[PDB]
Amino acid sequence: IRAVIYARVSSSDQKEDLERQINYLTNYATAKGYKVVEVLKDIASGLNTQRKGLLKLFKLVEGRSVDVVLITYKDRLTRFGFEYIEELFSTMGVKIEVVFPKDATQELVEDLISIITSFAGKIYGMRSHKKTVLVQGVKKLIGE
Amino acid sequence: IRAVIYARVSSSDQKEDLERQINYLTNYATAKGYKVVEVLKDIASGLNTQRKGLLKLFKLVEGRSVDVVLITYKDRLTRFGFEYIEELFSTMGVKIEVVFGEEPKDATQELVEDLISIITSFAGKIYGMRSHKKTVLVQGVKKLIGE
Repeated sequence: IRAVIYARVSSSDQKEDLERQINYLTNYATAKGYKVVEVLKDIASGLNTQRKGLLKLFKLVEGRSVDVVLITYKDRLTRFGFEYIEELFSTMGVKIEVVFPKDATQELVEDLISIITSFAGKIYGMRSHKKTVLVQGVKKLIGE
Repeated sequence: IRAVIYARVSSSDQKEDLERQINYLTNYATAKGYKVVEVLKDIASGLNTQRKGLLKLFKLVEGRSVDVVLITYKDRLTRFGFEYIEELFSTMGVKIEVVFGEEPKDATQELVEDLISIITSFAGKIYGMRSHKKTVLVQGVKKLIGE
């Protein structure tokens, strides 16, 4: 069962934790009996739909080369719209195997802000005073 | 040539604005000369990936019946992950035609409603789906929005 490993970390500092993720899935697959075709990684947010590695994964899947995609948690593949990726892959007959995070809270808070900042711009103005009010307030509120 | 109309409104009260949507696109199409194969609608949030209409649209496109999808704004198809839907459709050789751009004007009420749900879900993920600190952040953000 030809497999493609997708691993992702948000920050550059977390570079060591990404290699551990690849390694978990690499040994996971070779114990399961999967031949690891390729290993695709990214040091970016789950929110970015234009990740270089993710778009290489899309092309790999579409090329009907691989049979299964391995990720540690759903969170790794994408923050939002997993179901759409699941649908794109399934039409190519590719299954997503989710091996399991209670760990990441800093990733959830950081992703929350970036959403609030973009939406605040859409609601009040990308260079408005009220946008700054909400984002400075929310940042202070999480501190508590 | 063969076209499918996708229209969406978040609330039941906005039922009049959904029919206006369908109409803009139905005529747009007859002017484009496109034959409108089907019209799919939904009274739900862009955040819901499991909309009955969206999933009927997915099956229609996958069946290679339709050639183009018409929407007024990207926003209508989905709040997040438009690029994934765009990719799913393109592999079936279906194009998404977005009639409008940076035109949203009333959209501020849908953006704030979606923003509250996002903060509520994330608060659960950060503090606990039934936690005290989750209630603290969501009650605070709601109060901060008023101002």
